[PDB]
Amino acid sequence: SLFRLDTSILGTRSSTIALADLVEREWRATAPDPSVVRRHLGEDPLPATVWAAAVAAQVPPARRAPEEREALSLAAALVDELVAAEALLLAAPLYNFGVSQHLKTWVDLLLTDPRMAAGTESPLAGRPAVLVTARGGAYGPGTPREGWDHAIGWMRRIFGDVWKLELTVVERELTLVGIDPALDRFKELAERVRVTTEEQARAAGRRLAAREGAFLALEHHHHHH
Amino acid sequence: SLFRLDTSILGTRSSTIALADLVEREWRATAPDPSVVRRHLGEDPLPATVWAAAVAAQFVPPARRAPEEREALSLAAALVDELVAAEALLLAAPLYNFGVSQHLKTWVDLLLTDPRMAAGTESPLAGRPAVLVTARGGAYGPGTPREGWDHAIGWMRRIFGDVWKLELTVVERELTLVGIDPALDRFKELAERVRVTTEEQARAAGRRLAA
Ligand SMILES: Cc1cc2nc3c(=O)[nH]c(=O)nc-3n(C[C@H](O)[C@H](O)[C@H](O)COP(=O)(O)OP(=O)(O)OC[C@H]3O[C@@H](n4cnc5c(N)ncnc54)[C@H](O)[C@@H]3O)c2cc1C
Ligand SMILES: Cc1cc2nc3c(=O)[nH]c(=O)nc-3n(C[C@H](O)[C@H](O)[C@H](O)COP(=O)(O)OP(=O)(O)OC[C@H]3O[C@@H](n4cnc5c(N)ncnc54)[C@H](O)[C@@H]3O)c2cc1C
Repeated sequence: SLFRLDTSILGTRSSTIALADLVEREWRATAPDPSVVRRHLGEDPLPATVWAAAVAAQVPPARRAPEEREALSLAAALVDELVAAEALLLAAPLYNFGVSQHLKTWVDLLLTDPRMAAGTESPLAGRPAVLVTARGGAYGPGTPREGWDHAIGWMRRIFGDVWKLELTVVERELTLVGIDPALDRFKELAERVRVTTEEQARAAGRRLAAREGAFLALEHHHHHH
Repeated sequence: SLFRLDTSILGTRSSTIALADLVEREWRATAPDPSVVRRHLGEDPLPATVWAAAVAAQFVPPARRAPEEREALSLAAALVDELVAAEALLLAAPLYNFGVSQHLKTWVDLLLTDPRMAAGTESPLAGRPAVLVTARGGAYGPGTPREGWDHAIGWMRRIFGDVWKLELTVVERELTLVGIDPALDRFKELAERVRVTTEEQARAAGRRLAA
Protein backbone atom coordinates (compact mmCIF):
# COMPACT_ATOMS: atom_id res chain seq x y z
CA SER A 1 0.00 0.00 0.00
CA LEU A 2 0.93 3.70 -0.28
CA PHE A 3 0.97 5.92 2.84
CA ARG A 4 -0.01 9.52 1.96
CA LEU A 5 0.57 12.43 4.38
CA ASP A 6 -0.94 15.90 3.76
CA THR A 7 -0.08 19.07 5.70
CA SER A 8 -1.83 21.84 3.68
CA ILE A 9 -4.10 24.17 5.72
CA LEU A 10 -5.67 25.70 2.54
CA GLY A 11 -8.34 22.98 2.04
CA THR A 12 -9.87 22.19 -1.40
CA ARG A 13 -7.69 24.92 -3.06
CA SER A 14 -4.41 23.23 -1.92
CA SER A 15 -1.67 23.14 -4.58
CA THR A 16 0.18 20.28 -2.70
CA ILE A 17 -3.02 18.18 -2.48
CA ALA A 18 -3.46 18.63 -6.26
CA LEU A 19 0.16 17.56 -7.01
CA ALA A 20 -0.09 14.64 -4.54
CA ASP A 21 -3.41 13.67 -6.22
CA LEU A 22 -1.49 13.28 -9.53
CA VAL A 23 1.11 11.03 -7.84
CA GLU A 24 -1.67 8.98 -6.17
CA ARG A 25 -3.62 8.62 -9.50
CA GLU A 26 -0.54 6.99 -11.17
CA TRP A 27 0.04 4.83 -8.08
CA ARG A 28 -3.58 3.57 -8.27
CA ALA A 29 -3.20 2.98 -12.05
CA THR A 30 -0.01 0.79 -12.08
CA ALA A 31 0.87 -0.28 -8.48
CA PRO A 32 0.70 -4.05 -7.65
CA ASP A 33 -1.15 -3.00 -4.43
CA PRO A 34 -3.00 0.21 -5.44
CA SER A 35 -4.31 0.60 -1.82
CA VAL A 36 -3.71 4.04 -0.19
CA VAL A 37 -3.72 4.92 3.56
CA ARG A 38 -4.00 8.66 4.21
CA ARG A 39 -3.46 11.11 7.10
CA HIS A 40 -4.20 14.86 6.75
CA LEU A 41 -2.36 16.73 9.55
CA GLY A 42 -3.64 20.10 8.21
CA GLU A 43 -7.30 19.09 8.77
CA ASP A 44 -6.65 16.75 11.77
CA PRO A 45 -3.46 18.01 13.46
CA LEU A 46 -1.78 16.13 16.33
CA PRO A 47 -2.25 17.77 19.76
CA ALA A 48 0.42 20.41 20.71
CA THR A 49 0.85 18.67 24.12
CA VAL A 50 1.48 14.95 23.13
CA TRP A 51 5.19 15.26 22.18
CA ALA A 52 6.35 16.64 25.58
CA ALA A 53 4.27 13.87 27.30
CA ALA A 54 5.88 11.15 25.10
CA VAL A 55 9.41 12.54 25.68
CA ALA A 56 8.92 12.47 29.51
CA ALA A 57 7.64 8.85 29.31
CA GLN A 58 10.33 7.69 26.75
CA VAL A 59 10.99 5.80 32.05
CA PRO A 60 10.01 2.31 33.30
CA PRO A 61 6.46 1.77 31.96
CA ALA A 62 3.66 0.92 34.46
CA ARG A 63 4.72 4.18 36.28
CA ARG A 64 3.80 6.28 33.19
CA ALA A 65 0.82 8.63 33.81
CA PRO A 66 -2.34 8.55 31.63
CA GLU A 67 -1.19 11.41 29.32
CA GLU A 68 2.24 9.69 28.89
CA ARG A 69 0.63 6.31 28.04
CA GLU A 70 -1.74 8.01 25.57
CA ALA A 71 1.19 9.99 24.04
CA LEU A 72 3.39 6.90 23.37
CA SER A 73 0.37 4.81 22.22
CA LEU A 74 -0.38 7.49 19.58
CA ALA A 75 3.36 7.52 18.56
CA ALA A 76 3.22 3.70 18.10
CA ALA A 77 0.08 3.98 15.94
CA LEU A 78 1.83 6.58 13.69
CA VAL A 79 4.98 4.41 13.25
CA ASP A 80 2.67 1.41 12.51
CA GLU A 81 1.15 3.46 9.58
CA LEU A 82 4.62 4.16 8.07
CA VAL A 83 6.07 0.61 8.55
CA ALA A 84 2.90 -0.90 7.00
CA ALA A 85 3.57 1.04 3.74
CA GLU A 86 5.73 -0.14 0.82
CA ALA A 87 6.02 3.52 -0.33
CA LEU A 88 5.35 7.04 1.00
CA LEU A 89 3.74 10.19 -0.47
CA LEU A 90 4.46 13.27 1.70
CA ALA A 91 3.00 16.74 0.93
CA ALA A 92 4.52 19.81 2.65
CA PRO A 93 3.96 23.41 1.45
CA LEU A 94 6.48 26.12 2.44
CA TYR A 95 4.92 28.27 5.23
CA ASN A 96 6.82 31.27 6.67
CA PHE A 97 10.24 30.15 5.21
CA GLY A 98 10.10 27.02 7.40
CA VAL A 99 8.80 23.55 8.24
CA SER A 100 5.05 22.93 8.61
CA GLN A 101 4.24 23.10 12.37
CA HIS A 102 2.11 19.96 11.75
CA LEU A 103 4.87 17.99 9.98
CA LYS A 104 7.41 18.85 12.75
CA THR A 105 4.90 17.72 15.44
CA TRP A 106 4.37 14.41 13.55
CA VAL A 107 8.13 13.69 13.11
CA ASP A 108 8.82 14.71 16.77
CA LEU A 109 6.21 12.22 18.04
CA LEU A 110 7.30 9.43 15.66
CA LEU A 111 10.86 9.70 17.04
CA THR A 112 9.59 8.97 20.62
CA ASP A 113 8.64 5.40 19.51
CA PRO A 114 11.37 2.81 20.28
CA ARG A 115 11.50 1.63 16.61
CA MET A 116 12.47 5.21 15.54
CA ALA A 117 14.70 6.11 18.53
CA ALA A 118 18.32 7.40 18.18
CA GLY A 119 20.87 4.57 17.59
CA THR A 120 18.25 2.30 16.00
CA GLU A 121 18.27 1.23 12.31
CA SER A 122 15.46 2.95 10.34
CA PRO A 123 12.48 0.60 10.00
CA LEU A 124 11.91 2.41 6.61
CA ALA A 125 15.45 2.07 5.12
CA GLY A 126 15.55 1.60 1.30
CA ARG A 127 11.81 2.31 0.86
CA PRO A 128 10.75 4.83 -1.82
CA ALA A 129 9.10 8.14 -0.93
CA VAL A 130 7.85 11.07 -3.05
CA LEU A 131 7.98 14.49 -1.36
CA VAL A 132 5.62 17.10 -2.85
CA THR A 133 6.26 20.76 -1.91
CA ALA A 134 5.03 24.16 -3.18
CA ARG A 135 6.22 27.73 -2.74
CA GLY A 136 4.57 31.08 -3.48
CA GLY A 137 7.81 32.50 -4.89
CA ALA A 138 11.03 31.31 -6.63
CA TYR A 139 13.90 30.05 -4.39
CA GLY A 140 16.57 28.53 -6.73
CA PRO A 141 20.22 29.66 -6.93
CA GLY A 142 20.65 33.31 -8.07
CA THR A 143 17.21 34.32 -6.72
CA PRO A 144 16.67 36.80 -3.83
CA ARG A 145 15.12 33.80 -1.94
CA GLU A 146 18.17 31.48 -2.33
CA GLY A 147 18.54 29.78 1.10
CA TRP A 148 15.16 31.17 2.33
CA ASP A 149 13.47 27.74 2.21
CA HIS A 150 14.61 26.39 5.62
CA ALA A 151 12.15 23.42 5.35
CA ILE A 152 13.40 21.46 2.31
CA GLY A 153 16.87 20.68 3.81
CA TRP A 154 15.34 19.44 7.10
CA MET A 155 12.81 17.28 5.24
CA ARG A 156 15.65 15.88 3.10
CA ARG A 157 17.62 15.30 6.33
CA ILE A 158 14.88 13.34 8.17
CA PHE A 159 13.44 11.48 5.17
CA GLY A 160 16.74 10.74 3.34
CA ASP A 161 19.58 10.86 5.95
CA VAL A 162 17.78 9.61 9.14
CA TRP A 163 15.04 7.27 7.76
CA LYS A 164 17.20 6.36 4.68
CA LEU A 165 14.25 6.61 2.25
CA GLU A 166 14.96 6.75 -1.52
CA LEU A 167 13.49 10.25 -1.91
CA THR A 168 12.04 11.82 -5.07
CA VAL A 169 11.15 15.54 -4.67
CA VAL A 170 8.53 17.35 -6.82
CA GLU A 171 8.53 21.09 -6.11
CA ARG A 172 6.04 23.60 -7.59
CA GLU A 173 7.22 27.22 -7.25
CA LEU A 174 5.49 30.54 -8.13
CA THR A 175 2.05 29.44 -6.74
CA LEU A 176 1.29 33.05 -5.64
CA VAL A 177 1.73 34.37 -9.24
CA GLY A 178 -1.74 35.71 -10.24
CA ILE A 179 -2.45 36.31 -6.49
CA ASP A 180 0.28 38.72 -5.29
CA PRO A 181 0.43 41.59 -7.87
CA ALA A 182 4.18 42.01 -7.03
CA LEU A 183 4.82 38.64 -8.87
CA ASP A 184 3.09 39.63 -12.21
CA ARG A 185 6.44 39.60 -14.12
CA PHE A 186 6.48 35.79 -13.46
CA LYS A 187 3.08 35.04 -15.08
CA GLU A 188 4.38 33.19 -18.21
CA LEU A 189 7.18 31.37 -16.25
CA ALA A 190 4.64 30.28 -13.57
CA GLU A 191 2.37 28.62 -16.17
CA ARG A 192 5.32 26.63 -17.69
CA VAL A 193 6.35 25.55 -14.13
CA ARG A 194 2.77 24.39 -13.36
CA VAL A 195 2.57 22.26 -16.53
CA THR A 196 6.09 20.84 -16.07
CA THR A 197 5.60 20.07 -12.32
CA GLU A 198 2.19 18.39 -12.95
CA GLU A 199 3.95 16.01 -15.42
CA GLN A 200 6.77 15.43 -12.88
CA ALA A 201 4.11 14.43 -10.30
CA ARG A 202 2.57 11.92 -12.77
CA ALA A 203 6.11 10.65 -13.60
CA ALA A 204 6.88 10.30 -9.84
CA GLY A 205 3.74 8.17 -9.30
CA ARG A 206 4.57 5.86 -12.23
CA ARG A 207 8.13 5.38 -10.88
CA LEU A 208 6.88 4.80 -7.30
CA ALA A 209 4.44 2.15 -8.61
CA ALA A 210 7.22 0.27 -10.52
CA ARG A 211 9.89 0.35 -7.74
CA GLU A 212 9.38 -3.28 -6.58
CA GLY A 213 9.85 -4.72 -10.11
CA ALA A 214 12.78 -2.33 -10.68
CA PHE A 215 14.43 -3.64 -7.47
CA LEU A 216 13.82 -7.30 -8.44
CA ALA A 217 15.33 -6.58 -11.94
CA LEU A 218 18.63 -5.33 -10.35
CA GLU A 219 21.51 -7.87 -10.35
CA HIS A 220 24.40 -5.53 -9.37
CA HIS A 221 24.81 -5.71 -5.58
CA HIS A 222 28.43 -4.41 -5.26
CA HIS A 223 29.92 -7.82 -4.43
CA HIS A 224 33.75 -7.88 -4.32
CA HIS A 225 35.82 -9.17 -7.34
CA SER B 1 10.10 45.75 30.03
CA LEU B 2 11.78 42.52 28.80
CA PHE B 3 9.71 39.95 26.87
CA ARG B 4 11.03 36.39 27.53
CA LEU B 5 10.00 33.34 25.46
CA ASP B 6 10.90 29.78 26.51
CA THR B 7 10.30 26.59 24.42
CA SER B 8 12.11 23.82 26.38
CA ILE B 9 9.98 20.72 27.12
CA LEU B 10 12.55 19.49 29.76
CA GLY B 11 11.25 21.61 32.71
CA THR B 12 13.67 22.16 35.67
CA ARG B 13 16.48 20.39 33.73
CA SER B 14 16.41 22.87 30.77
CA SER B 15 19.79 24.22 29.58
CA THR B 16 18.15 26.98 27.48
CA ILE B 17 16.15 28.18 30.56
CA ALA B 18 19.47 28.19 32.51
CA LEU B 19 21.37 30.20 29.81
CA ALA B 20 18.41 32.60 29.39
CA ASP B 21 18.33 32.96 33.22
CA LEU B 22 21.84 34.45 32.93
CA VAL B 23 20.54 37.14 30.53
CA GLU B 24 17.36 37.86 32.60
CA ARG B 25 19.44 38.23 35.85
CA GLU B 26 21.38 41.15 34.25
CA TRP B 27 18.07 42.71 33.10
CA ARG B 28 16.50 42.52 36.60
CA ALA B 29 19.80 43.63 38.28
CA THR B 30 20.47 46.72 36.11
CA ALA B 31 17.69 47.75 33.66
CA PRO B 32 15.74 50.95 34.57
CA ASP B 33 12.56 48.89 33.91
CA PRO B 34 13.52 45.42 35.28
CA SER B 35 9.94 44.13 34.68
CA VAL B 36 9.83 40.88 32.67
CA VAL B 37 6.83 39.48 30.72
CA ARG B 38 7.26 35.72 30.15
CA ARG B 39 5.61 33.13 27.91
CA HIS B 40 6.59 29.44 28.19
CA LEU B 41 5.40 27.63 25.02
CA GLY B 42 7.07 24.38 26.22
CA GLU B 43 4.74 24.27 29.29
CA ASP B 44 1.75 26.18 27.79
CA PRO B 45 1.88 25.45 24.04
CA LEU B 46 -0.49 27.24 21.66
CA PRO B 47 -3.23 24.94 20.26
CA ALA B 48 -2.35 22.93 17.08
CA THR B 49 -5.62 24.30 15.48
CA VAL B 50 -5.33 28.08 16.03
CA TRP B 51 -2.96 28.92 13.09
CA ALA B 52 -5.17 27.28 10.44
CA ALA B 53 -8.20 29.07 11.98
CA ALA B 54 -6.47 32.51 11.79
CA VAL B 55 -5.47 31.91 8.12
CA ALA B 56 -9.03 30.64 7.40
CA ALA B 57 -10.52 33.78 9.09
CA GLN B 58 -8.63 36.00 6.62
CA PHE B 59 -10.76 34.50 3.78
CA VAL B 60 -14.07 35.06 5.66
CA PRO B 61 -16.03 38.34 5.64
CA PRO B 62 -15.46 39.93 9.09
CA ALA B 63 -19.17 40.08 10.04
CA ARG B 64 -19.50 36.36 9.12
CA ARG B 65 -16.50 35.00 11.10
CA ALA B 66 -17.11 32.05 13.47
CA PRO B 67 -15.98 32.34 17.14
CA GLU B 68 -12.94 30.01 16.55
CA GLU B 69 -11.86 32.32 13.63
CA ARG B 70 -12.40 35.59 15.59
CA GLU B 71 -10.64 34.10 18.66
CA ALA B 72 -7.63 32.86 16.59
CA LEU B 73 -7.08 36.41 15.18
CA SER B 74 -7.57 37.93 18.71
CA LEU B 75 -4.87 35.57 20.14
CA ALA B 76 -2.53 36.51 17.26
CA ALA B 77 -3.02 40.24 18.08
CA ALA B 78 -2.42 39.55 21.80
CA LEU B 79 0.86 37.71 20.99
CA VAL B 80 2.03 40.64 18.80
CA ASP B 81 0.94 43.09 21.58
CA GLU B 82 3.43 41.29 23.96
CA LEU B 83 6.35 41.83 21.49
CA VAL B 84 5.48 45.45 20.59
CA ALA B 85 5.18 46.28 24.36
CA ALA B 86 8.78 45.16 25.14
CA GLU B 87 11.95 47.27 24.87
CA ALA B 88 13.97 44.03 24.46
CA LEU B 89 13.47 40.33 23.62
CA LEU B 90 14.94 37.18 25.14
CA LEU B 91 14.12 34.04 23.08
CA ALA B 92 15.19 30.51 24.14
CA ALA B 93 14.95 27.66 21.60
CA PRO B 94 16.69 24.25 21.91
CA LEU B 95 17.58 22.06 18.89
CA TYR B 96 15.06 19.18 18.67
CA ASN B 97 15.26 16.47 15.98
CA PHE B 98 17.61 18.60 13.82
CA GLY B 99 14.96 21.30 13.37
CA VAL B 100 12.79 24.07 14.75
CA SER B 101 10.74 23.72 17.97
CA GLN B 102 7.16 22.72 17.00
CA HIS B 103 6.04 25.31 19.61
CA LEU B 104 8.22 28.15 18.31
CA LYS B 105 7.08 27.59 14.68
CA THR B 106 3.42 27.52 15.83
CA TRP B 107 3.99 30.84 17.68
CA VAL B 108 5.73 32.52 14.69
CA ASP B 109 3.04 31.18 12.26
CA LEU B 110 0.20 32.69 14.40
CA LEU B 111 2.01 36.02 14.94
CA LEU B 112 2.40 36.43 11.17
CA THR B 113 -1.42 36.24 10.67
CA ASP B 114 -1.66 39.63 12.45
CA PRO B 115 -1.90 42.59 10.02
CA ARG B 116 1.01 44.44 11.71
CA MET B 117 3.21 41.38 10.79
CA ALA B 118 1.85 41.02 7.21
CA ALA B 119 4.20 40.76 4.21
CA GLY B 120 5.02 44.18 2.65
CA THR B 121 4.52 45.93 6.04
CA GLU B 122 7.56 47.38 7.94
CA SER B 123 8.31 45.23 11.04
CA PRO B 124 6.92 46.90 14.21
CA LEU B 125 10.05 45.42 15.95
CA ALA B 126 12.65 46.89 13.57
CA GLY B 127 15.89 47.80 15.42
CA ARG B 128 14.73 46.47 18.83
CA PRO B 129 17.39 44.55 20.77
CA ALA B 130 17.00 40.74 21.06
CA VAL B 131 19.05 37.85 22.38
CA LEU B 132 18.51 34.31 21.04
CA VAL B 133 19.77 31.44 23.30
CA THR B 134 19.96 27.95 21.77
CA ALA B 135 21.40 24.62 22.96
CA ARG B 136 22.47 21.45 21.11
CA GLY B 137 23.26 18.05 22.62
CA GLY B 138 26.03 17.38 20.06
CA ALA B 139 28.84 19.18 18.15
CA TYR B 140 27.73 20.71 14.82
CA GLY B 141 30.86 22.77 14.15
CA PRO B 142 32.76 23.01 10.82
CA GLY B 143 34.38 19.64 9.91
CA THR B 144 32.08 17.62 12.29
CA PRO B 145 29.79 14.81 11.04
CA ARG B 146 26.89 17.17 12.09
CA GLU B 147 27.96 20.30 10.15
CA GLY B 148 24.75 21.63 8.47
CA TRP B 149 22.53 19.30 10.59
CA ASP B 150 21.04 22.19 12.65
CA HIS B 151 18.24 23.33 10.32
CA ALA B 152 16.71 25.50 13.10
CA ILE B 153 19.35 28.25 13.65
CA GLY B 154 19.24 29.56 10.04
CA TRP B 155 15.43 29.83 10.18
CA MET B 156 15.40 31.57 13.58
CA ARG B 157 18.01 34.10 12.28
CA ARG B 158 15.87 34.54 9.13
CA ILE B 159 12.65 35.45 11.02
CA PHE B 160 14.21 37.36 13.95
CA GLY B 161 16.93 39.14 11.91
CA ASP B 162 15.90 39.31 8.21
CA VAL B 163 12.06 39.52 8.51
CA TRP B 164 11.53 41.28 11.91
CA LYS B 165 14.79 43.35 11.64
CA LEU B 166 15.77 42.78 15.34
CA GLU B 167 19.31 43.77 16.48
CA LEU B 168 19.96 40.07 17.23
CA THR B 169 22.72 38.57 19.44
CA VAL B 170 22.88 34.74 19.34
CA VAL B 171 24.30 32.55 22.17
CA GLU B 172 24.64 28.86 21.14
CA ARG B 173 25.66 26.20 23.69
CA GLU B 174 26.70 22.88 22.10
CA LEU B 175 27.66 19.52 23.70
CA THR B 176 24.82 19.65 26.32
CA LEU B 177 24.54 15.76 26.19
CA VAL B 178 28.17 15.32 27.31
CA GLY B 179 27.77 13.61 30.73
CA ILE B 180 24.52 11.85 29.60
CA ASP B 181 25.23 10.21 26.21
CA PRO B 182 28.31 7.96 26.63
CA ALA B 183 29.36 8.24 22.93
CA LEU B 184 30.23 11.98 23.64
CA ASP B 185 32.64 11.17 26.56
CA ARG B 186 35.63 12.23 24.38
CA PHE B 187 34.28 15.84 24.43
CA LYS B 188 34.31 16.39 28.23
CA GLU B 189 37.05 19.06 28.17
CA LEU B 190 35.56 20.87 25.14
CA ALA B 191 32.04 20.80 26.62
CA GLU B 192 33.22 22.53 29.83
CA ARG B 193 35.04 25.20 27.78
CA VAL B 194 31.85 25.73 25.72
CA ARG B 195 29.80 26.06 28.94
CA VAL B 196 32.15 28.70 30.43
CA THR B 197 32.39 30.71 27.17
CA THR B 198 28.59 30.55 26.46
CA GLU B 199 27.64 31.45 30.07
CA GLU B 200 29.87 34.58 29.74
CA GLN B 201 28.38 35.45 26.32
CA ALA B 202 24.87 35.24 27.94
CA ARG B 203 25.93 37.46 30.87
CA ALA B 204 27.53 39.98 28.44
CA ALA B 205 24.42 39.92 26.17
CA GLY B 206 22.28 40.55 29.31
CA ARG B 207 24.55 43.50 30.33
CA ARG B 208 24.13 45.00 26.81
CA LEU B 209 20.29 44.60 26.75
CA ALA B 210 20.03 46.28 30.19
CA ALA B 211 22.55 49.15 29.55
C1 LIG C 1 0.55 31.27 6.10
C2 LIG C 1 1.29 31.16 4.78
C3 LIG C 1 2.65 31.31 4.74
C4 LIG C 1 3.36 31.22 3.53
N1 LIG C 1 4.71 31.38 3.56
C5 LIG C 1 5.35 31.27 2.41
C6 LIG C 1 6.73 31.41 2.40
O1 LIG C 1 7.37 31.60 3.42
N2 LIG C 1 7.38 31.29 1.19
C7 LIG C 1 6.69 31.07 0.02
O2 LIG C 1 7.35 31.02 -1.08
N3 LIG C 1 5.38 30.93 0.00
C8 LIG C 1 4.72 31.02 1.15
N4 LIG C 1 3.38 30.85 1.16
C9 LIG C 1 2.70 30.51 -0.10
C10 LIG C 1 2.48 29.03 -0.15
O3 LIG C 1 3.71 28.33 -0.05
C11 LIG C 1 1.79 28.60 -1.44
O4 LIG C 1 0.47 29.18 -1.46
C12 LIG C 1 1.72 27.08 -1.51
O5 LIG C 1 1.20 26.72 -2.80
C13 LIG C 1 0.85 26.49 -0.44
O6 LIG C 1 0.60 25.09 -0.68
P1 LIG C 1 -0.88 24.52 -0.36
O7 LIG C 1 -0.86 23.03 -0.62
O8 LIG C 1 -1.21 24.89 1.06
O9 LIG C 1 -1.82 25.26 -1.42
P2 LIG C 1 -1.92 26.64 -2.37
O10 LIG C 1 -0.91 26.71 -3.44
O11 LIG C 1 -1.92 27.92 -1.58
O12 LIG C 1 -3.38 26.46 -3.04
C14 LIG C 1 -4.25 27.59 -3.15
C15 LIG C 1 -4.01 28.26 -4.48
O13 LIG C 1 -4.38 29.65 -4.33
C16 LIG C 1 -3.25 30.35 -3.82
N5 LIG C 1 -3.68 30.92 -2.53
C17 LIG C 1 -4.94 31.36 -2.24
N6 LIG C 1 -5.05 31.81 -1.01
C18 LIG C 1 -3.77 31.67 -0.49
C19 LIG C 1 -3.22 31.98 0.76
N7 LIG C 1 -3.92 32.51 1.75
N8 LIG C 1 -1.90 31.73 0.95
C20 LIG C 1 -1.21 31.19 -0.05
N9 LIG C 1 -1.62 30.85 -1.26
C21 LIG C 1 -2.92 31.13 -1.42
C22 LIG C 1 -2.08 29.35 -3.80
O14 LIG C 1 -0.74 29.75 -3.98
C23 LIG C 1 -2.54 28.40 -4.91
O15 LIG C 1 -2.35 28.92 -6.22
C24 LIG C 1 2.66 30.94 2.34
C25 LIG C 1 1.28 30.76 2.42
C26 LIG C 1 0.60 30.85 3.61
C27 LIG C 1 -0.89 30.64 3.63
C1 LIG D 1 13.21 15.21 21.77
C2 LIG D 1 14.65 15.66 21.73
C3 LIG D 1 15.30 15.79 20.52
C4 LIG D 1 16.62 16.27 20.44
N1 LIG D 1 17.21 16.40 19.20
C5 LIG D 1 18.44 16.84 19.16
C6 LIG D 1 19.08 16.98 17.92
O1 LIG D 1 18.52 16.73 16.85
N2 LIG D 1 20.38 17.44 17.92
C7 LIG D 1 21.06 17.70 19.09
O2 LIG D 1 22.22 18.07 19.00
N3 LIG D 1 20.48 17.60 20.27
C8 LIG D 1 19.23 17.16 20.32
N4 LIG D 1 18.60 17.04 21.53
C9 LIG D 1 19.32 17.45 22.75
C10 LIG D 1 18.98 18.88 23.09
O3 LIG D 1 19.27 19.73 21.99
C11 LIG D 1 19.79 19.35 24.30
O4 LIG D 1 19.52 18.48 25.36
C12 LIG D 1 19.44 20.78 24.66
O5 LIG D 1 20.25 21.18 25.77
C13 LIG D 1 17.97 20.95 24.99
O6 LIG D 1 17.74 22.23 25.63
P1 LIG D 1 16.69 22.31 26.82
O7 LIG D 1 16.52 23.78 27.11
O8 LIG D 1 15.43 21.61 26.38
O9 LIG D 1 17.38 21.56 28.08
P2 LIG D 1 18.55 20.41 28.27
O10 LIG D 1 19.90 20.93 27.92
O11 LIG D 1 18.18 19.17 27.53
O12 LIG D 1 18.51 20.10 29.85
C14 LIG D 1 18.67 18.73 30.29
C15 LIG D 1 20.12 18.47 30.58
O13 LIG D 1 20.34 17.04 30.58
C16 LIG D 1 20.54 16.62 29.24
N5 LIG D 1 19.44 15.67 28.95
C17 LIG D 1 19.04 14.63 29.76
N6 LIG D 1 18.02 13.97 29.27
C18 LIG D 1 17.76 14.59 28.05
C19 LIG D 1 16.81 14.34 27.05
N7 LIG D 1 15.90 13.38 27.11
N8 LIG D 1 16.83 15.15 25.96
C20 LIG D 1 17.74 16.13 25.90
N9 LIG D 1 18.68 16.46 26.79
C21 LIG D 1 18.63 15.64 27.85
C22 LIG D 1 20.67 17.91 28.41
O14 LIG D 1 21.57 17.89 27.31
C23 LIG D 1 21.10 18.90 29.49
O15 LIG D 1 22.45 18.75 29.90
C24 LIG D 1 17.30 16.58 21.63
C25 LIG D 1 16.62 16.46 22.85
C26 LIG D 1 15.30 16.02 22.91
C27 LIG D 1 14.59 15.92 24.23
